[PDB]
Amino acid sequence: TILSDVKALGQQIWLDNLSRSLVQSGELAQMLKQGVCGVTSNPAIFQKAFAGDALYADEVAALKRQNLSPKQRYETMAVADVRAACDVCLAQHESTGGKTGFVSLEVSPELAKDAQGTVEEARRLHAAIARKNAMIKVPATDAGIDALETLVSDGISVNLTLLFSRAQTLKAYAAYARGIAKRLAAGQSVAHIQVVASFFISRVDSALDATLPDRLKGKTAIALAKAAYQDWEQYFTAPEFAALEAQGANRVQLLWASTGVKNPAYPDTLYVDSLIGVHTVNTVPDATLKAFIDHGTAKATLTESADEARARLAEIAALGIDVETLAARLQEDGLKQFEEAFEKLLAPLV
Amino acid sequence: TILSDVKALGQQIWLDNLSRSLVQSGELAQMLKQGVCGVTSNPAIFQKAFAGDALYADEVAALKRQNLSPKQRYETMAVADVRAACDVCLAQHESTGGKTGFVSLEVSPELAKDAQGTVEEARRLHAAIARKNAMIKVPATDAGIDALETLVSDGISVNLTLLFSRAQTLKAYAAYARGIAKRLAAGQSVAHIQVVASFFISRVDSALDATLPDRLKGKTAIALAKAAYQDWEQYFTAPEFAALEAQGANRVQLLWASTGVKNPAYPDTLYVDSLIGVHTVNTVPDATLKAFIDHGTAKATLTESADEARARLAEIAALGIDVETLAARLQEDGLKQFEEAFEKLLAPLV
Ligand code: NA
Repeated sequence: TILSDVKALGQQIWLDNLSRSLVQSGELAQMLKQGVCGVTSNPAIFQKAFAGDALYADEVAALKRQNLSPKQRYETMAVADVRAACDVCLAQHESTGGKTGFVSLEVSPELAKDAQGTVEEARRLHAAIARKNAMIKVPATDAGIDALETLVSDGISVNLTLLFSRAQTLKAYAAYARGIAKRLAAGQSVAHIQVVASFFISRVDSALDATLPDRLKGKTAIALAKAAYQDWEQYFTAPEFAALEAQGANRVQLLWASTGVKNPAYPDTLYVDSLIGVHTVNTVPDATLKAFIDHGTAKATLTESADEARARLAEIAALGIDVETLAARLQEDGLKQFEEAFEKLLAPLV
Repeated sequence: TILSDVKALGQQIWLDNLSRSLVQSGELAQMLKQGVCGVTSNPAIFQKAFAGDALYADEVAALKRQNLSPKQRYETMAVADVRAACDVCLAQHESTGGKTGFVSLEVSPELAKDAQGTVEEARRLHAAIARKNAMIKVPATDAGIDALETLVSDGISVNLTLLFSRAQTLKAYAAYARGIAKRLAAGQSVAHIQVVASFFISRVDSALDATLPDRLKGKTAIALAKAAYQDWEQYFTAPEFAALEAQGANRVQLLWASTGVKNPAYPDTLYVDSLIGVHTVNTVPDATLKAFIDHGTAKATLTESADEARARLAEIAALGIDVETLAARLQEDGLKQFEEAFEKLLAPLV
């Protein structure tokens, strides 16, 4: 029931995992009935699935007999899994006018600084999946925000990932709005275009907690998220976006990612309990989902005590910690980590 | 393009007329391609259509051979017209995710002080029309506001008419919110429930201008509308509504009606030019639509000089003119005019 209580506060909970058995077994479908509202993947999720899930072995053996690149073998397998998960989520998606029930597939991390290559791959994967409720996942580098505007103008739903920066998030909103405005100028639909901005949580605390004083440990990532949500409210309520929304456009939604707790000193539901607010998403790994169902709390926390969050961020700046510099480092490290997972994903498909 | 320019400022323009020939000739469909976004009717509009449009005679003759009351004969014909206009407007409605392309049919004016009778008739007409983009039009008397809550809780979109009063409009918002809260408590959908608040313009100036000083002639109706829009922003951004919006509820939206200019000294586009703002509708008679397309101005005027609207209303009150008393009188006169029109419509259907 708690997932329903969180929907009543305006937040969707998505599952931050995907595998062939999760879908085929009916587990994912049961999750949609319990209140899960979507699925996210990334190269690490697929690396783990392909290595651990017995249902891939027959396809791998068959694909190794064809003149296909390792990447092509991976894509064949992953596109099938995403199409199958989309089909499980389609009734939910259609029941809300296309607002929920999405599955995300990320483009190759090799493309992260290549806008045109990102666009081409995203268009190809979008056409290969051929489902209305698939999102293409793109890292929010500067090239990614370039590609976002193009993809939105092409009518493709996007999950912008590896956001750690309030400034880079806001730049993504502007690129979104440019794409929507283009579509309205060309007489094209916008009501079915959905974008989420995946803003990473635990990695900020993992980076800073050792250096912070006791009173600030475990607070920065949440405070940064609360400030990002304030930025979101300001941007999307202002007159230019209000006019687009009145015509049928949807706002980008913040999506809290990296919400599994890594520090055992903190409650395992800390990063779900603390970030609940209106027109947001939280994507959770399976163990965190279980923990939240078991002993999480559904309260409107994201907009609570926002002044105290801003005070903490000022205190962090005064300690000489520049969260925008930190964000650039975390994004570059996350891209390296996804590229390493993608290479590890491809090696057994040779 | 002007209608398109107004859309870009967040306002839809509807046609304040309906007739069988308007639909069957293809005129309505061609208006939609110009940028018209919906249709409103009322008993006076229907009385004029039935008296003037040659396309009704054959259905009148056939229905006179059936065992039906005059009112049932009228309803059969009006429901057919509304269904046909809803079908013309449906692609537009769907294109925006359900935010545009509405057609309104008003209940009998004899029911205006009878909440339960209004509910029963609105339910019956809603079921007979059987279109997702139909609105049932109900006068905003106290009984109509009672009925509004019930109809909203029944999932029925409502155009609440004959509003001349800021206080009565706020009462309507509160009734809407109670109905939405009922839906959400029952697990029912809210995203499809659309309500507009038809706030009359020209009749206020027609009532007051002869006795106002030169400096206030032709200013009251616009000032009321601007202040009403400020009230709307306050009500729908307050925490109580925000908690319903979080779960998919639409705001009510203001709809400017009686926007044809009746005084020849004023510009014929005065009440369209002056009232353009985000997340509103303006329903215009055909001659005013033509004038607006030809020589209107698309500028965000509704939220311009809001403090001057506040000053003008204070000056009007201090002349001893009570605009709330005026509104009640205008509502009662408007009901009487509609009753006379409806009685005249039914007499030839015996
Ligand atoms: Na205001």
